[PDB]
Amino acid sequence: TVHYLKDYQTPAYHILKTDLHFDINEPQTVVKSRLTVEPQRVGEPLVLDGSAKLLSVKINGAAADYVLEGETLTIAGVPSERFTVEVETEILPAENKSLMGLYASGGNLFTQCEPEGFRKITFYIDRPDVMSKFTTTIVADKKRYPVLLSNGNKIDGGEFSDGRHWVKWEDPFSKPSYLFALVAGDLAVTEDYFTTMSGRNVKIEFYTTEADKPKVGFAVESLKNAMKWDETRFGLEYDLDIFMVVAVGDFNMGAMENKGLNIFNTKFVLADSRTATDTDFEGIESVVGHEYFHNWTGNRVTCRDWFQLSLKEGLTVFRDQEFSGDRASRAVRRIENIRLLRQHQFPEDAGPTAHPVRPASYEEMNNFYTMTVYEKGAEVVRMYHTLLGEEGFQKGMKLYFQRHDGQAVTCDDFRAAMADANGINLDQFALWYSQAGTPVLEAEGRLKNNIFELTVKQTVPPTPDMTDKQPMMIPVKVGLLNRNGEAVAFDYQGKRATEAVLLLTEAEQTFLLEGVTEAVVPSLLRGFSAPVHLNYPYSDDDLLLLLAHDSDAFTRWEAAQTLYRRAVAANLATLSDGVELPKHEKLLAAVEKVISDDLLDNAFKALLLGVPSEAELWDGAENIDPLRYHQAREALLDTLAVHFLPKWHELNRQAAKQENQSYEYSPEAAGWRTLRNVCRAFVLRADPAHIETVAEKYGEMAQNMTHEWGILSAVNGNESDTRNRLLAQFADKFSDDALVMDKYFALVGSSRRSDTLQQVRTALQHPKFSLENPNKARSLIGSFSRNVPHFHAEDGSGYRFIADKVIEIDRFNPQVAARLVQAFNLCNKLEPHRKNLVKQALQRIRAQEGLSKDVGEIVGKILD
Ligand SMILES: [Zn+2]
Repeated sequence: TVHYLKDYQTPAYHILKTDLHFDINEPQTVVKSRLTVEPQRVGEPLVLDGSAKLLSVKINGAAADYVLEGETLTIAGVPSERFTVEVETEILPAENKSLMGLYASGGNLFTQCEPEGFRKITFYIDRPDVMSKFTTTIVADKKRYPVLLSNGNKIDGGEFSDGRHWVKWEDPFSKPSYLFALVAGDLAVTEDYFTTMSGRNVKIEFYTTEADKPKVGFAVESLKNAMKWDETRFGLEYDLDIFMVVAVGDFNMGAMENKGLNIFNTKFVLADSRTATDTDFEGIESVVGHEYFHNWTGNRVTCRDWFQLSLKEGLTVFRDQEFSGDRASRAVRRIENIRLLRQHQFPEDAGPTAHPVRPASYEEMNNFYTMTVYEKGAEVVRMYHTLLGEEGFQKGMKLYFQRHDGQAVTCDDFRAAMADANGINLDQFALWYSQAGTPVLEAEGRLKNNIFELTVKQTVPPTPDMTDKQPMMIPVKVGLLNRNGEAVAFDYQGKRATEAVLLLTEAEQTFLLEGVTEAVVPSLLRGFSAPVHLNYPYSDDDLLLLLAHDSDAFTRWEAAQTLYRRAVAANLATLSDGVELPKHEKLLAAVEKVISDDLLDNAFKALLLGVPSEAELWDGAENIDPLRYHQAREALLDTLAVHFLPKWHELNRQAAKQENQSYEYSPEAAGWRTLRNVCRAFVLRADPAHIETVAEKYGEMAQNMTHEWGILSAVNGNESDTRNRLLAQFADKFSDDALVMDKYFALVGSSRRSDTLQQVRTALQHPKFSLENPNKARSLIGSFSRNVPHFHAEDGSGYRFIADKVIEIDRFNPQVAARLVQAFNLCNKLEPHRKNLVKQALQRIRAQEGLSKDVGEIVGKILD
């Protein structure tokens, strides 16, 4: 079974009111629904999705005539006018290892419903264009489950004489079933509040374990920031007087925006400086913001169908990005998002699972919570902002809400709202949603006369879903530098400025930048104005100039990225020839300039000193030997490490001074620590023996987790026994903190040491490891699958190990398994020896009886 966007049809039935009663016992939970159903197409059979154990079904208080086959319950004889359906289901939440539906975690109960987990609770029209008003009653043992939560306002509750108690929750906003949530547990609460701009207090409650409560303060501060920001930046106010956040350690996603009752992975909720890195704090601030931003972009306006996922995800990611950039370090953060997209989304678009931002089909919708839908989705939203500017973007947002508040709509609708509010034609912009693959821009420039003439071609490769790719609407932001690197003004079109957005809409166009009175090197795709590959013929000196003198963060960073890539290309050549490594004189000059430049933002400096990953390096290659790319990248890194050894120590010391013993999170102190950790990595590459000095002063240096993490990352590939000793000590020190234990397993899995496979196999049996925990599985096994020299070992050991775990995990958590199996996505592009072994691994996975639809869809994309 495949679902096709072209087959969309409005539902035959609407659900007006959904009344739910939960009776929680050991081990069984019994769910009783009362659905108020309104016929849209009278006389059609009523079709309900559901997979929980079915105990009874009634239409109007009388047992229904029905058939249940697979996960579809059908009632043929339904009234022609409003009627009720009552379903009784029974759940065993402690047996739910999929972490979808109602499930146990740490002795408490939690739900995850998006996209299709609610049908695992009760039989329902489980699709997002069906919106209903939910009221939830919950009965449970008071001592075991003192905390009983669902969406909305708590309107009643009481006690029973037998030790049980109940609550009743009313969510007055119509919602799709994927936004339902329930929590039952023995949990601690942290209370705070926000007062909206119209003067309404909103009580804030974060629920955690009793032990995790001291780590929740930063998330609370982040939420309040997010709430104020949505008001100041978007004019958006919260709509209830209560907002709850519940942390859970067993969770497949990062977090979930269920109305007024968000449920979060602990990793995006808990921090203190002793146990969490600066990046962890940054993540909490983004995701806390993200989920709150969904209250409007996803909840108040939702998705007509799951093909439209990016309507809420692309828009909400853009929102969280803008929130984080407005907080601090806009340019550095933009670069980080760009780097992420290029390192993870670009390979997706170049591979067998590539898809449009709005897919035309899917077998399993869990497989589409993807870098493309989220991050490329955000780049697509950002292009509206680039084309329209802030005021125009905000006009679009206002009309979007005016038109669609209370509706389940499509990407077309958001486009139309942006188009209409600004009096502009964005018909061609629709191809950003329907065409997969990364566009390639072929660029050439000429200064003839006083005119700089930039010619630009575009194509987009076929992808497995679609061969035909038409020209797209691509904004190219540009500037021009003279031979001393300063800004050169130009005319276009009628305006005299130092920067312009060139709107490419045709297969090929020439842009005339007129009135140019000096020799120029152009700066192109400024701010990463469109998510594309751009090829302009730059010389090494052109790149050095851009890197030294350009006013744009992205274009400066891109020039360094290009220099590193050419260096690695030059290493690949000499290593293939069996000759000495290249000298890299110009690159080393450029890097010296960066190390020694004190006008550079610390965190921006750190990015400029980062070398593109192996996947970036083999982008566009065939017959890839991943170990040859690894060796070449490693060589470059070691050359940089050794060449500038005493200068890495010096930068390290300069950063230490400037951090000034300010160990708590702040974006300012974080910038210096980021730089410090880059220097640490280089130092330990050049002088592995420095590990014993580090070990001797470890306590002294371990002033927060950013430092411990940065030290341990720096020494992680070191073949000294001291590296194993430091890891063991870390595990012992933080044995009681599950989120720090995640870091430990990530270090185990990610190590470039020769013995990583056997240490990973030992780690499977560590008392703190749990295969059934998504954070643990990803930390250990996920990191191994990404560990280039080990995953792609020539003997196939890495492929067999990962396939073994995809098989084993898929027996309880298809979502974790389907993500993990994508480590094999490079298959077709590998050299023949490895390719053969990968295809064997995937065939073996395919041969498993009972293989999930999730993993089967991916394997089929890679294999067939
Ligand atoms: Zn989201």
